[PDB]
Amino acid sequence: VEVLEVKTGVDSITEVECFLTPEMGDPDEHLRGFSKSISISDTFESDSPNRDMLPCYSVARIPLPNLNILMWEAVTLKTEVIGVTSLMNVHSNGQATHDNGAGKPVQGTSFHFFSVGGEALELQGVLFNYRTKYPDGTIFPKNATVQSQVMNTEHKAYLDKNKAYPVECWVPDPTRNENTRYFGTLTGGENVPPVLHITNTATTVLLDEFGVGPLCKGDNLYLSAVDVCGMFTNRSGSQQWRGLSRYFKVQLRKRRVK
Amino acid sequence: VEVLEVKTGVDSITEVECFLTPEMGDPDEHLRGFSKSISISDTFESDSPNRDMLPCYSVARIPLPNLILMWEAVTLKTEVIGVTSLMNVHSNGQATHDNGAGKPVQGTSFHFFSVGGEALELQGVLFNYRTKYPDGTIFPKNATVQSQVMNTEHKAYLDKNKAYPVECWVPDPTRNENTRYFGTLTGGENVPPVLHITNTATTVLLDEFGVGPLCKGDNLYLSAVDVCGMFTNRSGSQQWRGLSRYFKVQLRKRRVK
Amino acid sequence: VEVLEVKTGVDSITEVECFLTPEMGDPDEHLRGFSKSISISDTFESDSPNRDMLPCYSVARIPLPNLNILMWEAVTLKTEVIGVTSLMNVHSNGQATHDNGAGKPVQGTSFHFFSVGGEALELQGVLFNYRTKYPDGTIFPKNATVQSQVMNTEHKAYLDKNKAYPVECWVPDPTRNENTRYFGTLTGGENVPPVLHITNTATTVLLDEFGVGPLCKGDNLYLSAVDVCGMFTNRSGSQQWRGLSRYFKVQLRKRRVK
Amino acid sequence: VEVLEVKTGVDSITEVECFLTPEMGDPDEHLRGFSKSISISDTFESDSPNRDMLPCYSVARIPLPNLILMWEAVTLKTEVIGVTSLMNVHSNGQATHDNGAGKPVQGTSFHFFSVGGEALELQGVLFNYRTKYPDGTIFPKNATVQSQVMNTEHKAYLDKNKAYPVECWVPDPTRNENTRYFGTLTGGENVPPVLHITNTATTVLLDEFGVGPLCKGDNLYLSAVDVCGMFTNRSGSQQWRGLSRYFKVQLRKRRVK
Amino acid sequence: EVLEVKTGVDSITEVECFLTPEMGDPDEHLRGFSKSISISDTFESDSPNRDMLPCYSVARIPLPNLILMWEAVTLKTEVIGVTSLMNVHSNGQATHDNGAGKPVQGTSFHFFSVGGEALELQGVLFNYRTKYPDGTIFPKNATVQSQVMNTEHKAYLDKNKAYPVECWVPDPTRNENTRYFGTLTGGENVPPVLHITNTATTVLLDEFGVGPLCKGDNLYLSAVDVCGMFTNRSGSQQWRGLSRYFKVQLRKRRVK
Ligand SMILES: CC(=O)N[C@H]1[C@H](O[C@@H]2[C@H](O[C@]3(C(=O)O)C[C@H](O)[C@@H](NC(C)=O)[C@H]([C@H](O)[C@H](O)CO)O3)[C@@H](O)[C@H](O[C@H]3[C@H](O)[C@@H](O)[C@H](O)O[C@@H]3CO)O[C@@H]2CO)O[C@H](CO)[C@H](O)[C@@H]1O[C@@H]1O[C@H](CO)[C@H](O)[C@H](O)[C@H]1O
Ligand SMILES: CC(=O)N[C@H]1[C@H](O[C@@H]2[C@H](O[C@]3(C(=O)O)C[C@H](O)[C@@H](NC(C)=O)[C@H]([C@H](O)[C@H](O)CO)O3)[C@@H](O)[C@H](O[C@H]3[C@H](O)[C@@H](O)[C@H](O)O[C@@H]3CO)O[C@@H]2CO)O[C@H](CO)[C@H](O)[C@@H]1O[C@@H]1O[C@H](CO)[C@H](O)[C@H](O)[C@H]1O
Ligand SMILES: CC(=O)N[C@H]1[C@H](O[C@@H]2[C@H](O[C@]3(C(=O)O)C[C@H](O)[C@@H](NC(C)=O)[C@H]([C@H](O)[C@H](O)CO)O3)[C@@H](O)[C@H](O)O[C@@H]2CO)O[C@H](CO)[C@H](O)[C@@H]1O[C@@H]1O[C@H](CO)[C@H](O)[C@H](O)[C@H]1O
Ligand SMILES: [K+]
Ligand SMILES: [K+]
Ligand SMILES: [K+]
Ligand SMILES: [K+]
Ligand SMILES: [K+]
Repeated sequence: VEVLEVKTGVDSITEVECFLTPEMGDPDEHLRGFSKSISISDTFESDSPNRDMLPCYSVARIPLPNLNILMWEAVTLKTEVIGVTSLMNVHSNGQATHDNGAGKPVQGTSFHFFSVGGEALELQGVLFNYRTKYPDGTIFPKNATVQSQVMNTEHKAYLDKNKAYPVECWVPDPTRNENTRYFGTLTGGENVPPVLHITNTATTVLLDEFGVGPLCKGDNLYLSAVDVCGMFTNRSGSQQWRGLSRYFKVQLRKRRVK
Repeated sequence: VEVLEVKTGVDSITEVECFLTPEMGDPDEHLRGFSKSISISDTFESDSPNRDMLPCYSVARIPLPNLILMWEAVTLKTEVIGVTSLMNVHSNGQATHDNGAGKPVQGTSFHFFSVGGEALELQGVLFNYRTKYPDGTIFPKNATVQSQVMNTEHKAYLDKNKAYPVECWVPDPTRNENTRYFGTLTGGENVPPVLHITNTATTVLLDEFGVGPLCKGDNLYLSAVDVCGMFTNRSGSQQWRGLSRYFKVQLRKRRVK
Repeated sequence: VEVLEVKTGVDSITEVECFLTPEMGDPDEHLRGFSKSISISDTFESDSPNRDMLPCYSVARIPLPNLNILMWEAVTLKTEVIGVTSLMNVHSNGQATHDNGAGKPVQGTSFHFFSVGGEALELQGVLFNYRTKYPDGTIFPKNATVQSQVMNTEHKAYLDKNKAYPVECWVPDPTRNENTRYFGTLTGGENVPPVLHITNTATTVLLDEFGVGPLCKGDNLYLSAVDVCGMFTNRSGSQQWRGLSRYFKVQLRKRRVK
Repeated sequence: VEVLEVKTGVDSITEVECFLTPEMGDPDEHLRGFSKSISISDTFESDSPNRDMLPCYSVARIPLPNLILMWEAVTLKTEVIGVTSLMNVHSNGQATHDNGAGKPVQGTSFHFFSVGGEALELQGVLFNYRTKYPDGTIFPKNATVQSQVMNTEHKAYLDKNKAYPVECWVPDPTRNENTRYFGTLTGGENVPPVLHITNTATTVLLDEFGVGPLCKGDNLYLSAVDVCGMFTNRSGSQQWRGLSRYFKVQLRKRRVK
Repeated sequence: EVLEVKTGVDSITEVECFLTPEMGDPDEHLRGFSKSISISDTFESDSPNRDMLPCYSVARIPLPNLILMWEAVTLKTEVIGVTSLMNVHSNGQATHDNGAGKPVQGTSFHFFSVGGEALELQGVLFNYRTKYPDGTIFPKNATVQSQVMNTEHKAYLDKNKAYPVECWVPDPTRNENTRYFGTLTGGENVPPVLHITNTATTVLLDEFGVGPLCKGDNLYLSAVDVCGMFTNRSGSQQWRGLSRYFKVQLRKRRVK
């Protein structure tokens, strides 16, 4: 692709607006947005998480107005986590901080991640423990070895399916993803406080150092997200991941290529 | 609205200055600014908070000089009023340890403010969809399990005080094009309040095209939540504590077609 | 006051340099810089703090070279807390963190505040608890009602006296103070660590958005400050506010007005 | 070297892309990326760590297209690879409390990376000069009590993998003119890892005169440490956990005399 | 009167060095550490031993002999040996059963200054009845006002292992010919956060474009880097400090 000039005129821009729901595990029909309570294996080698205990990456492929050579170029993004105030419910069967106290709020390990691309997000597999048995119905690094704990280049995949790719197994592949922009923060530790900002006044520019944004192959925009906000502690002490949805607004323009 | 030129001249600007009081629940005649002590339900399905235990969004609709021209909100100065009150650690609080001072207000906070030319638009999200919200509050109706992540049926306008519980509602990011909003949720039982005050900081309300909120019907809409944390009494029971918020907004007349 | 031009020439500038001592309560002749140990009332209605338990705002009214219409205009400020390293004394009958350990350092709730104006700082009263009986010798919000716990516009005052205005009752009135610049941070929580920066290389500009600094009425510059650094914990577990002095260096120039 | 002009033309730029794996100790065939469990000596003077308990600096020498012209390193993109693996809180860790999830990796971290046109230069500093460092490591020799603060005899090059323990060595600030290095030590047993990833951030490697590292013998030297914290097992024993680091470096041809 | 800067190959020079910490050095094996910290039985009987008190470090660096004066223009600085704080195996106190040792942490003071004369100090005492030990230089004739501000307590940082950190700060009412920077982070569990890089420069010029001017052709460097406290197995605690690197660039300036 030689990238040429931007088209102008009223017809030359379009806008995508949507939300991606979190996929935390959904252990029963009342617990959308939550994982199954977390249990711990008896040995390192016997690590064997249930499917409904593993948060996954979310993805949406959004069709754009048909063009044909012109391509849609993603230029700007507004994004935010939806429902941050729900985490103020400290009265719904949680564990009291101390005698007569309110319930403990959602807190601890979080991963907040989003990406915008002109093709599927490309993933690299990395395992905390290569002998972890990942459950049926997930897509996980295959033929794991001890090198998979640091870097095994065999573990390549595309984020091309929902409720499938566990967060703990996969990261954006920094050796690829030239046609995607991705942003993520892992904040680890059992007592980490959620710090969630909302505003409709902040815009991220998606242009690279040459002034070119993601170019949407086949007229599809790919949006991906994870928002594991922390863990909810129930009265018994058992803990569940809690996630929230993410809003995306992307502005695109037509770009000629050869 | 096609937005055209700004009017100039001595008559062409105006200023709104006010404060919004917090609405934390007010459980009795001595406890303005506090919620009821928080109690925990023994199951998810039996979650059933009392009205006076739920902080709500504050809102004021401010009439502007009668005026096609519209008032355009350009700048905002804002701050939380009474930050130093949180230094009262001698008033029936739980000692930090034997012979120690009382615990200050701390833990989960939500600080939020918006300025718009129409009512703030809200989207409902529920921690627990089976929570029974109390009479006298306006809350997401026909909740389902999807309401725990995103149910698009839950749309509302922040059009009334002491009504919209903070925990149920957020600004709808899919709308609000004629409002500017800003908020931070800081969660965790031991989070320290960090409250800055100064009269030297201004927030510009103009969008990327140089246009601020345009006030429909000559009304400016101001909204706020300032849940500062929880106060722990000697018994250990805990109450939300909130504070008032100052707003100063400058506006100018804008022609539209 | 229409503000007109700045005077130039060697005679046209002046400098104020000084320090404000903290007023933490001073419970006896050995405890300048400390409050009385803090006690807790059994009920809200019986809250009744002793004077020497209440830190107060510090203020100085500094006379300037006499002018008369010209007025001194405050243009820049350098400021810092004096004696930050004294908080490293962890050997002076404090409470040991653990068996054989050093003493707990000053920590917990802090308020750091300073203002420069051409008249007395204007205050608004806000009470944690409206039924608090404030002690003789202090100046506190009068005719308190339950609305005083959020905003009662009857509680207006000027910071016009030392050892008088308790920190916990009063804040700068944001509805006034047009001829003052003020800056403050409240950091609450029993374990918050003091973070105190010192340098002689930082300058704050005091000019407003029109290029005009505070104009000194009657040729007086008003400086105000609070630096409650935290609490010192004694071996017994009793706690006392600890404060430190604040340095001010202000540069001024002569300004004509009509 | 007098540095002269940059060569232009299609042939005049090149790109290096790779990853450096961490060297945390690798106590057995299943534990790449981990150290041996940490033990505490009975006395200060008997401090005597095993080799597989000591994380080491990673280094790669990368050959460049054979070229007086030299390759000049101009920009760097870098990130830690596999940050989300630290969400595994179910793999025989120590529960935070009764029925709770396992404690995540946390505590003391060192995140460090450098790009140079020759080996990173090191200075030795010891916590405890009487520490007996183990065979198979390269450590400061002829240690004295001054080695606890600054002993200028302890100079070395990062010229070998699994050799130079992190706790003994730092970049020598008195040298390294032809290298750019960046590091952060965050100490304390409960420190939370804060790991950012993005493909949109670039670090410029040019010094104040507009000159990047010049690659002697057509080799680029990359170095890294990413000790993320400690994993706590169910027994309470603790092991350092590290992750790999991505590097992408852009270079251009520079004439020198 | 400050006049023009000299140019030419001969007109610039560079100082590079390190200042070692002075934490107390309680014996011949414990350079970089203080004595274990003890707590007095009463407030009035506070009485620290010398080897328990960290002190300011200072170096006076001679410059090429030169009216012209050397003007300090830029500074690169960093703490040397940050990684040594990863030693969690050296008879420390275990965080929990079978755990590693607790790392250095808690109260820290990180401070550095560059000047054309000795750093000027002001004395402030936590407790005016503290008896400071022989061999230190401390505020004399202390009164209760010394707990907040007693202007009698002026000194120059003109000697090593002498001026205790807890007694003295840079005097903000003087030091016009010095640039100083410091951060106190207090609290028993504060985590050390130490950044290293060779890519960061601090400009030393004031608002008029003039850096410190070196009187008698001497450059004065000062530092404190109390990183926290090391906890031994017994629970006893000792300050731990590290050295600090300085690289200062200077140019010749004419004055009248
Ligand atoms: C609890 C214990 O015995 N620890 C010693 C350890 O023993 C090994 C296994 O324990 C763990 C552990 O808790 O340390 C189990 C963890 O799941 C492993 N974690 C990971 C991520 O792999 C760790 C890890 O492999 C090592 O710590 C790496 O150094 O080991 C223990 O369960 C196992 O017990 C066997 C038993 O030996 C066998 O005869 C019996 O039939 O079955 C049991 C269960 O399979 O034995 C393992 C050793 O083969 O071994 C290390 C030495 O490698 C230590 O001796 C460790 O004790 C700690 O040692 C530290 C210094 O290394 C320090 O002194 C701590 O204070 C000690 O607790
Ligand atoms: C446990 C004890 O006795 N502590 C007192 C100490 O004794 C010295 C040795 O103790 C340690 C310690 O304090 O834990 C051991 C550490 O590994 C050392 N750490 C380092 C980095 O060197 C520290 C350190 O050197 C000092 O704290 C420096 O101030 O010391 C102790 O093991 C040793 O025991 C000897 C014993 O004396 C001898 O009769 C017997 O034959 O053999 C034993 C094993 O060798 O003795 C050491 C003293 O020579 O000494 C210090 C001061 O010198 C204190 O007395 C310390 O008690 C603390 O004192 C503090 C004030 O100084 C404060 O009051 C605390 O409350 C006390 O616990
Ligand atoms: C232990 C005791 O009786 N405390 C009284 C106090 O008595 C003081 C002396 O106690 C101390 C202390 O509180 O621990 C000793 C300490 O080193 C001093 N520290 C400093 C830096 O000066 C403090 C300090 O002077 C005061 O707290 C200032 O208010 O005092 C004691 O050792 C001596 O025998 O007697 C002294 C009295 O002359 O007096 C206080 C009133 O001034 C209190 O009555 C205190 O009692 C405690 O008060 C706490 C809060 O007020 C708390 O509620 C405890 O329950 C209560 O025992
Ligand atoms: K690539
Ligand atoms: K929209
Ligand atoms: K006003
Ligand atoms: K050098
Ligand atoms: K001065």
